[PDB]
Amino acid sequence: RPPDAFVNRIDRNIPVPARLRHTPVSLIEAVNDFHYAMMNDEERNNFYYEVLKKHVTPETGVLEIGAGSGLLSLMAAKLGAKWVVAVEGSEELAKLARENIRANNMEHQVKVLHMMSTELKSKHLPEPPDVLLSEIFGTMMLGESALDYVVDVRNRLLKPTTKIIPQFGTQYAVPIECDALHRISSVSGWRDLDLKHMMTLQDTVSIVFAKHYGIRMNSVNFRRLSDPIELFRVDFSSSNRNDIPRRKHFDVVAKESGTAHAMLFYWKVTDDEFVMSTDPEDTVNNFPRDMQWGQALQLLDASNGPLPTPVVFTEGKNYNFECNFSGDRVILHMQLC
Amino acid sequence: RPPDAFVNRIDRNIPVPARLRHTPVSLIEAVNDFHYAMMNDEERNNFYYEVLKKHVTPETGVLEIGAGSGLLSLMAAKLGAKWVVAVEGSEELAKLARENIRANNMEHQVKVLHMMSTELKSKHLPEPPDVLLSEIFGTMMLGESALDYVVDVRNRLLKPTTKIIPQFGTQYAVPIECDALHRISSVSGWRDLDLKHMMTLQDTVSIVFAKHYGIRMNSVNFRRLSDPIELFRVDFSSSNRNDIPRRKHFDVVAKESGTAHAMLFYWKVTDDEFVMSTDPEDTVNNFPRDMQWGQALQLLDASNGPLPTPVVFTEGKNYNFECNFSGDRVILHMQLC
Repeated sequence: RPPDAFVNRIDRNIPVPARLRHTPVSLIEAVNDFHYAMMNDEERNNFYYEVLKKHVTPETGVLEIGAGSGLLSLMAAKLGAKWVVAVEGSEELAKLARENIRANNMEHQVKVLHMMSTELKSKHLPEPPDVLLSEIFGTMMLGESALDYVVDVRNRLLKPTTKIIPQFGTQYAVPIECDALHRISSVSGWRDLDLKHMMTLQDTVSIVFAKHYGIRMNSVNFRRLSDPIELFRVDFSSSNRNDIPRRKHFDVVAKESGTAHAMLFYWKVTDDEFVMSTDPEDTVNNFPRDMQWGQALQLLDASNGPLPTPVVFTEGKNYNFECNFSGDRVILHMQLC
Repeated sequence: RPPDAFVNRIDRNIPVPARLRHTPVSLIEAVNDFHYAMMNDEERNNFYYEVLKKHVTPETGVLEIGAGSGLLSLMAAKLGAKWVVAVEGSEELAKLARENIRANNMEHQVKVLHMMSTELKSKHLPEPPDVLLSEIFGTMMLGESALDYVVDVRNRLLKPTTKIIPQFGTQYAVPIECDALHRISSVSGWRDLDLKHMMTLQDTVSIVFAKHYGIRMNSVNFRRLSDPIELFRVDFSSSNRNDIPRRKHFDVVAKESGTAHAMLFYWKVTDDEFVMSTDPEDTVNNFPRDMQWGQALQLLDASNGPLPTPVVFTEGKNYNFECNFSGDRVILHMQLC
């Protein structure tokens, strides 16, 4: 029995069925928090199937990294791949993947290795793969270090003809006015009681996922105040970290007048004609995508005074932003200059 | 400089303004995650003001427990209280409360003590208070142990005439059909790929806050399948734990046919004519309340087989549920019998 069995931290007066009792809590949390939603993102599933269908033949060797519960590897097998190797760092997720493979009678076709992709070596595979497959995107595109993990494998285990799926990713930002967001991230007072001192603590640094506010952008009123800002784009078959500057500057032309409460972040991943987007405009009828990825937000302070200063846009004016990145390019920040 | 200064865990290439730099991260997180939203719940603020206004005179001594950033104590002072003592377990929140008090020139009226209410003694107050004031409710009404903390103070520090605000609280449950929730908490398959094994892990035990799914009940389609179930009610001036049974049974009559995907939990707190409710029907135009409290959900398994079984309601039929509580009555679970 695992040290972290689900039943352990449940009150003894509360019933727990057998199927849950001796399963590690981390697995139950991961599957319930993320995996059902991912598996119900029908557009994500169709995207990967269609891109794979262009490349998988009975002579195709397929490697998936960050395989999780293994759905995309099942797809490669479904399309008739010569062999599939799925790599998953979580021991329990790896076992779960093996169960799904067993359930679909694909044990002869799909093998799961419990290890990080960084530990993977040529000897662990029958031959260099014809296809490298992954879905390791975050709410921020590079949020789960997708570029770093793909680059590491790309440097070591592939061959010149290997197709990397998906090929392209672009990270966007757009300044938005959003009164609902403003009302859970600021305060001025209550009647004659002054609460402005609370604003000293306003976090205009962190990137926060909409989920963490409890908010779904598609279910609140917000206004984009400019055309999208392309923060950076990568080609996963060729880009490296140094293709993204540690600091960039953007000239943002206001198309609307309003208060830029926040920068809204979303992304778009493509391969040939197929597209997987977290732009709210593309997710209005994709509730599972909005729950699993959603969008990210950073509150904006116009200056660096003792209190934050609202970023106010007037239609037709130019606004300069400085975007700073962490060394792994996973974390960024937008500041009005 | 604090060991947990905000600036510490920020990337060195990312700017942090002075107002944030040396503030403990826990304070910034607490204020940003919860306090702005609370302070923008205008109905919560009006509820407390109006109830206080019925009781506070220039001869009224007021004790607030779980005072946080101190808004309700400011209200008591505003209404002209003889004295106000605010008790707050967080050292940084206590300091923040003192700042707000300073900002409104009420230092002569409101004192903040940094300690847990359980450590509070008669000597810490000028005299037993005329009013005990608190807002320590969770998404689950008793989620932050409100009854336990009020009872402890009620047993020790008050006088016979002390008015306890707020007086009444009722916790509700209602079985709901909700397709959006279902699509992020279950799966069956993708085309000819079977994913039913994933259902072995479905968490039909935990109470989960809607925020944690990323979901706002007022922004998805759901159907209540029966009249509300009153799980328990308390009078904070007289109830104790043993007024809530460790196990209760409920006969729930289906008013609609559908799948009871989950039990939805909400509550209502009252004092005389005034009401503070987390029923989504009462929060449609209260976005800050839905973000700070929202509602809670527990997925329902109809049986205890190797896979979960949907709870299916047919209009006009009786459904028996067994509700089990933890010893502190904070955690509960509903099971179809």
